Amino acid sequence: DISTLPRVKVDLVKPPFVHAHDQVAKTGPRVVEFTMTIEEKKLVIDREGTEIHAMTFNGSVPGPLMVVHENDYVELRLINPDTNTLLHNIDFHAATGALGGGALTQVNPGEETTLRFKATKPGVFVYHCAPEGMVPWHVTSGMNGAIMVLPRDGLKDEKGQPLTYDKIYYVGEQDFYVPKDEAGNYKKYETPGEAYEDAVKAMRTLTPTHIVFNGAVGALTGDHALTAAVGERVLVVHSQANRDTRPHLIGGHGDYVWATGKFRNPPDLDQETWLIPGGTAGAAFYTFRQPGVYAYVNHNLIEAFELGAAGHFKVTGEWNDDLMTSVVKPAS
Amino acid sequence: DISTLPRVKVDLVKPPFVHAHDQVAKTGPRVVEFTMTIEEKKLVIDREGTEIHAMTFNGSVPGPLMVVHENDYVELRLINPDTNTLLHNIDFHAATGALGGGALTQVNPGEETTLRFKATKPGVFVYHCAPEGMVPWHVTSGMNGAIMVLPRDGLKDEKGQPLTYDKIYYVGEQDFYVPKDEAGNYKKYETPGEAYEDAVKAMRTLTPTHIVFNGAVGALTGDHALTAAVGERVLVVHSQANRDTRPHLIGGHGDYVWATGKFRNPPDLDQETWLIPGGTAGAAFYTFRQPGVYAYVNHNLIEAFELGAAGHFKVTGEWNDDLMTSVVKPAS
Amino acid sequence: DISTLPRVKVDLVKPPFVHAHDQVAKTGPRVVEFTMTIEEKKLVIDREGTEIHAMTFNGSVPGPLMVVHENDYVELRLINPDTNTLLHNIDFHAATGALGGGALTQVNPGEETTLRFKATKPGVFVYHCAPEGMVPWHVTSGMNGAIMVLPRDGLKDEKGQPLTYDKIYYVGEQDFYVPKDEAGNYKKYETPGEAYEDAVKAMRTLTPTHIVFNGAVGALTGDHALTAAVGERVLVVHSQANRDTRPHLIGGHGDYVWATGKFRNPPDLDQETWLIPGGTAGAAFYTFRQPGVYAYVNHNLIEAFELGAAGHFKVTGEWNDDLMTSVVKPAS
Ligand SMILES: O=N[O-]
Ligand SMILES: O=N[O-]
Ligand SMILES: O=N[O-]
Ligand SMILES: O=N[O-]
Ligand SMILES: O=N[O-]
Ligand SMILES: O=N[O-]
Ligand SMILES: O=N[O-]
Ligand SMILES: O=N[O-]
Ligand SMILES: O=N[O-]
Ligand SMILES: O=N[O-]
Ligand SMILES: O=N[O-]
Ligand SMILES: O=N[O-]
Ligand SMILES: O=N[O-]
Ligand SMILES: O=N[O-]
Ligand SMILES: O=N[O-]
Ligand SMILES: [Cu+2]
Ligand SMILES: [Cu+2]
Ligand SMILES: [Cu+2]
Ligand SMILES: [Cu+2]
Ligand SMILES: [Cu+2]
Ligand SMILES: [Cu+2]
Repeated sequence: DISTLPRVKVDLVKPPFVHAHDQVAKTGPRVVEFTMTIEEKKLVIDREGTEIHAMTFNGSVPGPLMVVHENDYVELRLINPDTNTLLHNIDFHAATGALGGGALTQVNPGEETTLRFKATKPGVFVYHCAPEGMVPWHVTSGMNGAIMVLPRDGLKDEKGQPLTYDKIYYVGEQDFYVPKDEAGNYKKYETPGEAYEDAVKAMRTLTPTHIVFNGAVGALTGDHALTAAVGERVLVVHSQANRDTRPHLIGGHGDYVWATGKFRNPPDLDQETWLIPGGTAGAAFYTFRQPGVYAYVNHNLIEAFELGAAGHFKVTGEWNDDLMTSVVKPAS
Repeated sequence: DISTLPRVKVDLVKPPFVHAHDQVAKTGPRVVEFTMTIEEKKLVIDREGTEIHAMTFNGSVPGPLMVVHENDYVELRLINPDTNTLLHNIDFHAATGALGGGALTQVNPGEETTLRFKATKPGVFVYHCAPEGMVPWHVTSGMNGAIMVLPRDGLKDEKGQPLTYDKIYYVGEQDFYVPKDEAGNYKKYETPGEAYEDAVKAMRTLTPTHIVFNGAVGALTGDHALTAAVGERVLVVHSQANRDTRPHLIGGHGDYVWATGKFRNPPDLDQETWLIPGGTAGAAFYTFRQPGVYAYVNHNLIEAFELGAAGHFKVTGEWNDDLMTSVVKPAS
Repeated sequence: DISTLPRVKVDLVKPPFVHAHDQVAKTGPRVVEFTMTIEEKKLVIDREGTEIHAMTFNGSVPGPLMVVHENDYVELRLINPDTNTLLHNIDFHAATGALGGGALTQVNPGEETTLRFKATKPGVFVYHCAPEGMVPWHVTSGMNGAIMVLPRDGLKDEKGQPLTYDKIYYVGEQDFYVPKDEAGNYKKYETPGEAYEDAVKAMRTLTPTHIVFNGAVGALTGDHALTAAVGERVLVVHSQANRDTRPHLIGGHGDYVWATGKFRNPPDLDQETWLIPGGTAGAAFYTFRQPGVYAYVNHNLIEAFELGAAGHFKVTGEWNDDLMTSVVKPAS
């Protein structure tokens, strides 16, 4: 009887950060309430000033990570304000039935809806918009995110001992297919609707023009680099709603990796690089052992360094010469 | 001594259906006899009426699923009637030696041959045509299928308890590379041979023009949708002979997945999406919990919704509001 | 205290062969010393005489396999002679910190450097050049290889019993992106530097013009085919520094496969085809059961047979009719 269950309202935060939560559940099952507002907005995605009409959950690409526990109920109030122009909905890969909620959440501009589903399977899962007949257009315009459903007793290693993370980040990787004129310059449009048929042609090439973390080339760099300290245990959740990716931490590893993101399976150990299939979220756990700059990339290095799929960690602490040292610095 | 073993003749059925078989073996090892006839035929693959010269085992794309048990012998009579124009053969990934039977099964039009091999490894495996110097052309013209080699005691879960399916379907996913003129219209040819050099150029782009389940855009929809009932246990065998795919059941999961299809390994649990590498067959087990329409797709959603890699299940039975419910229907 | 550890100098050999080593460690931890010389050289990559300016470790594509044990120290003297024109460095995916050694090994022509790192994780790992701002160009010009870090007690199967290989081969798979003029003919340049901007455009298509094993179309064929005998246990290490691949032994299997190459995980059994993500090394163990020619391919068969990703084994010994036999040879 759902009426006798506690409700808890969560306010979401912008990626790559994640809302506050407990790893090990401190309560019985709850109805966890979330609200998201759909925003269609102009987004500048590269250093050249290329602009697209992005379609977002809550103003960000990706949409925010939602965190619950196994056998909680998720109740999502989804709002499409009348400032938008398109019909939208939501499909949770975590949910069972009705096209993941897609059949039940069709909202025109000016409408809202509330969906509830039981989180029966633990893991990280993609969610994404999926309106009838324009599914890939919405998804590849940025309308996707992820939800993590923790087991009620937290994460476990391959022997079933606890794994406790100190920090968690969410990296959403996005393939864009910006239409091009005859010479190869990116086209500009006043509304999303204008772009529709050129978008379809661009997608059909199967060749993205940009592949980015957190909505833009260089988004997870500089002042916006992810941070950690030597000794910290970090969980990186990574999603790709449409296309395969292969994350790699340059200078590090994935100590424990759920590459297809489902926590009832044991993790793969000591990964250099792992494959997250399109339409999947994965998760990797690493303990930092050396300070400095690390690059986190899609290890198709063209996709990383030319198309944009690269971010940085900056890690503080003490250098360990046992692990690595320059014996003779570069010299004639 | 093979002469003292029982023989059993099996008549194959059209995909997505699968010939009758026992999961748990009710006999000792047998020689299982199959016959296939090669058909070169014109196939219409999309709603626009695009036509290719398909090369088929038994008239279908994919070829039919063959089902045996571990340590049976498979004896295949392969017929190439003199109405065809090309040399063909067969390579079973399930078999050991002679290029999977390819070296021993070269048949010109008007010839036949009988191959026998022992099924030593349990799993689902691709089979495909592979004639010297035109391997990808034959395969990507539809000349592939799969064979399932069940363990003699049926399938097991990750703890080794029995898994029994109530229904089984075979989804063959096919990448086509239809040649195009300068403007981008699909070309037409009178014979397969005419197309050869344009086919090679089309393949080399590595960009398929269509990606389809069961031989055509929309083949597993409408009257041809796959069916099940709430509570039923369904095994979907999925093959791709040439290119990677990432299946996903929209509104469902892969409860138990052998993504690379080999049953001595434990299955991955609770998958949202899984990667089947090109040249592989995989298998996914799901128990339906909600009625309605489900879409089964390649979750590169461009490949699904624009290029054709999407089918439907229609599931009958009772709606469970505990799992999912609309709390507030879409409204102003 | 590293000064009290034995040192051992290893001389590397050309791929596909691998330097001599012990599977089970016969000594305690050592400092293993290697030397590599960077060579920029003109390479002919196909039968048409297409030429590129390759960038190599030790003169080969791939660079040589290095073999150590878990918790050895690797000490690499890296030399960039003043006959080269570019700045180079090295990133080991096996190492921890400083961008895998990349931050510490930047050498202009005429410089050398010595790096030491501790091999803390067992597996096969990619190494590759990664200079600031031209990472994919160097990697996709051939500047990559792999290192294997054996567990001190050798390899184990999925039950933890020993697996001992009789032979080991290293297959490096390389994606090239040779620039093309308007009509589609490959361009030629006098220096590597000349090619830079055309290279970037070619890479951005994400479409390789060639995909080869060991540096050229047909390199592992004819007199250069890999060899084995029926009954032998063979380990094939396969790396791809930039793009996904899906190896398959035609006529065989991967009996034990570490597709993402990390030996603390149990192997997948009985694989037909397996996925090695870009930026990864994997390893497959097979025991030959039939003599003859086997083709080892990337099972995107366009990539294999049209673009070059195919090699051969030639296996000697006795034919086993129990496993496979022609019952009726091809006939009218
Ligand atoms: O500015 N909204 O697409
Ligand atoms: O747009 N909410 O009524
Ligand atoms: O679906 N492309 O990885
Ligand atoms: O194909 N996805 O990198
Ligand atoms: O679901 N992969 O851990
Ligand atoms: O009509 N046969 O290709
Ligand atoms: O074509 N059969 O003899
Ligand atoms: O081989 N293409 O997935
Ligand atoms: O690359 N296959 O979707
Ligand atoms: O072979 N994969 O279960
Ligand atoms: O000939 N050296 O690029
Ligand atoms: O190039 N070595 O000094
Ligand atoms: O990154 N391409 O497989
Ligand atoms: O996408 N690599 O075959
Ligand atoms: O790391 N894969 O065995
Ligand atoms: Cu939308
Ligand atoms: Cu989806
Ligand atoms: Cu054929
Ligand atoms: Cu094959
Ligand atoms: Cu270099
Ligand atoms: Cu790397």
